[PDB]
Amino acid sequence: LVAGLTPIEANGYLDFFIDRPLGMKGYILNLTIRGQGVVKNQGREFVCRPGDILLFPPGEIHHYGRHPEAREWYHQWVYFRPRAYWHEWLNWPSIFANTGFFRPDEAHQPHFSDLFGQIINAGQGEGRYSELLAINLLEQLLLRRMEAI
Amino acid sequence: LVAGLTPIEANGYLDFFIDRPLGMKGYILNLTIRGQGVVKNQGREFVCRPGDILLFPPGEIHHYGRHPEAREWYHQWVYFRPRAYWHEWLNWPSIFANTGFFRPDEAHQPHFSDLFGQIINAGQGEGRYSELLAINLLEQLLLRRMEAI
Repeated sequence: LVAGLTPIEANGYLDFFIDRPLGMKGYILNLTIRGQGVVKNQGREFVCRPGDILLFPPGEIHHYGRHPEAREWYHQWVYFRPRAYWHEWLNWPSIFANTGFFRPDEAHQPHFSDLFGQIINAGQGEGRYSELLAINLLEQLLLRRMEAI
Repeated sequence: LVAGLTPIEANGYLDFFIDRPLGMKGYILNLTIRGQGVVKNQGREFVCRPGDILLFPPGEIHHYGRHPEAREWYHQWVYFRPRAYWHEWLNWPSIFANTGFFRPDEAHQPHFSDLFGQIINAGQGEGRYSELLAINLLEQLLLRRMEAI
């Protein structure tokens, strides 16, 4: 767990498109908080809105940025190599290829972007056991997803 | 994780002393919430106060009840067989024999009896994956203990 938040601003610093066509060895959950995002894949084009958590399993093409009509795309991301049991709570409904999708119900959403947010901090924390809490919260989050669906 | 809360009331229903002189195969964290408790062991006698979380490792003699001058001793308890890594966050300062001891600082206490409480509910919940959240929260709790000391 190394996690963080990326503030894409139109015409700003990191306003480039991340483009990892052959993926990574680790899972990446992506949660839009501000602006719209545009996850692209083989000619297709989804479009995230805030409150959306997308799953990018090992090997998935990573290609997304700010959707051309959006003024930005702030989003927290968490990169991780999953715990043993975790595997089961990682079969998520795709949109195209095996890029997972979530989008809580009005009531569940705040706590999810809130529980997700808690992960980022933990993981980016100058602390002793803080790497584990991130892992632990990353755990709690997924569990939460189940009890939801 | 099977957990619960036990409301000892003077002269009431369960106002008897639990007496397992040869312990159990599982760990038991004990958190006083109301009244005073009296953990006894080989002629000795500690005395818990609310906010106290005590550890009872496998094999520990379990013998405690309502301290004779207290009107009750409400306390949540959580019985569990620890996860692999967990082992490390379970060396706790004793009082007598290897009965662990905690007692947060004013600020940490509420969230701990609050995070502990969350475990009880989860575990006693009529739910799908709720047994795991209890386990997950039991995890978070211990981690919390570390970042504290």
